[PDB]
Amino acid sequence: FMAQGTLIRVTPEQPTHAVCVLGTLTQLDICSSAPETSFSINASPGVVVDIASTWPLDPGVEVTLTMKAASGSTGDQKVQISYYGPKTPPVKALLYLTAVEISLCADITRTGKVKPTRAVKDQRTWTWGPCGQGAILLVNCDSEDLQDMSLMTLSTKTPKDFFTNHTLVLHVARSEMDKVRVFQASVVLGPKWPSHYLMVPGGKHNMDFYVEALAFPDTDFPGLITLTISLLDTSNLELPEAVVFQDSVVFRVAPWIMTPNTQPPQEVYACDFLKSVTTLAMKAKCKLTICPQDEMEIGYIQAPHKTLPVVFDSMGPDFGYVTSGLDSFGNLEVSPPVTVRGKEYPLGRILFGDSCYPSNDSRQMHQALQDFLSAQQVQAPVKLYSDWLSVGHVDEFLSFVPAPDRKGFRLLLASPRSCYKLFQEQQNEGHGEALLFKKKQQKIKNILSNKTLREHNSFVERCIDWNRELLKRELGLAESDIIDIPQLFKLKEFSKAEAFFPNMVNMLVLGKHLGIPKPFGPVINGRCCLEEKVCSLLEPLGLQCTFINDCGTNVRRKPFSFKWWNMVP
Ligand SMILES: N[C@H](C(=O)N1CCCC1)C1CCN(c2nccc3c(-c4ncc(Cl)cc4Cl)cccc23)CC1
Ligand SMILES: [Ca+2]
Repeated sequence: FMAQGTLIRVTPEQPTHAVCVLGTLTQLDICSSAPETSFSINASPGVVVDIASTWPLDPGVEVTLTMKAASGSTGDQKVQISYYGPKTPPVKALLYLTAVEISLCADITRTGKVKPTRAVKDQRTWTWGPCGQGAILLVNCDSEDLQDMSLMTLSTKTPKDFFTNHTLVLHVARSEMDKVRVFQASVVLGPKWPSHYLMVPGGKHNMDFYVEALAFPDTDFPGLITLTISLLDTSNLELPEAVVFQDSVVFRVAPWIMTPNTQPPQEVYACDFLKSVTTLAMKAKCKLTICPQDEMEIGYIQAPHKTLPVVFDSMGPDFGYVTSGLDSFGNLEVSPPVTVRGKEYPLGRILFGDSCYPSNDSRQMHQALQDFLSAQQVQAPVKLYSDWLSVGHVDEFLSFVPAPDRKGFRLLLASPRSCYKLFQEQQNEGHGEALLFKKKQQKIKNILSNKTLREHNSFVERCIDWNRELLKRELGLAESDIIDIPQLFKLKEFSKAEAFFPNMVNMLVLGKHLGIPKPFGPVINGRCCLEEKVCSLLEPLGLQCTFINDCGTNVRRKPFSFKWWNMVP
């Protein structure tokens, strides 16, 4: 609550006239310029004097002043210092104080409700987590347009004639200058004005500022912006302006957060089988639009006062937009809230594809995408191995669905051996002539006999196995949280993998209703074994399995109730 101020050096010769800012301790320099033994001090009834009624001239006397109420006029409040001694008659040092109030209120407590600066301890350092301090900013991503902006106010109670000899200046550091825009009740601090002179009148006067952030956190911007108020002494026309008081709030720009398959959906977008999508969406109770691809992704940015969705593209609604094969949002899945060896990741962890080691022929996601994901912190990315895939996307062999038990979810992984065992269970029963089914059909007896297909699917198993162990470690996962979806592959151009039949992990999870790509499996006794196997896997967790066909569609899911600012990266 109690902030630190300047030192006021009084002298027995002339009197001293200082200003003191309500909420700041002020130190008094009695020992300098004093003559010669002991000293008393008596002040005006609105000046609190802590010493640490008679005291000596030892230089170890911390004389500290604080003001009790803002002033009516200049030198409203007086302070007098005695410098008596044993044989010396008391010598007076005068000090005339002028109380003022200068407070920056802004939402530093992250409760939605703007609070004054003297309400935190360290107003100048932004800290994560609950019990933390630091106001939030939303990026622009594009009256009532104040809604997507932060509130910052200045409340000042000063004498009538105060700003004749003082002035207030609002200012932002030049390095943060191009990343913020501050409006007055009109742009004051901007991307080319690092400081602006407030015209404030005497007396009591609250004036309001609106702050938007102009860019997201990144390797050239850790995400902090501090706006600072400075009180300037422009009295003595000869000498320059002397600062007498500075105070500031620190904003952190809200990062972009991504949503996992396990968040409740809100809207489905799409621009034939669109009937079967509308049907799934009807059953899941969720909105759906049509405009007459997965090169975008719909996240959200969140501050106490306003949450809104934002779309990133590598026009549509979603009130906000921002703009090799591995560089696609198909190569970005987001885990559910998890805790690994005690560390909580309550907004998930972002999984993206990559090679295992860099070579000539190895691909990687562009370094500036990886660095931007990482720069948001809140969802500590996790590099995976997917370069073995023709396309390269993580979405090609993993997905998450909601479960009512264990950790509340399951990780689906594609599994060639899961499919082989099913086909072998089928052939062992005399169904090797069951034809599977991008056209040439094959009976399962041929497919299991294909020794080459066996090697591809063994190697592919080793790839997905490698990633399995990665997910286990980086997501603190127990096998009991993993469900292997039978799925075949084939190695095509440049010995990269391709989904043998429709990639069933690449599914639409709309709450508990799954739209799964129809594999066109071998029909055994009027029931496709592959569908039957996947229902058998997912229905115990109470998912509703529906098999479709095959631009695509996207999904906007409800943001986490957990507020990113309470995590501690
Ligand atoms: N200064 C700008 C800013 O903050 N603005 C612009 C005006 C509004 C606010 C930054 C925006 C973010 N921007 C990006 N940096 C990395 C990646 C990006 C991706 C992406 N593309 C593909 C994948 Cl798979 C993953 C990702 Cl995140 C999409 C879209 C933008 C991106 C860096 C410049
Ligand atoms: Ca994805």
